[PDB]
Amino acid sequence: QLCLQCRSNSDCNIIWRICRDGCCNVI
Repeated sequence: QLCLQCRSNSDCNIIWRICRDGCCNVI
C-alpha cells in the first residue's frame, strides 16, 4: 500500500501507473 500522490494517470514511475485515489498504483 504505497499511496504515491498521483496526478493524471501515471505521474510517478514505470512501477505505479494507476493514479487511483489520488495515488499511484501498480495494479
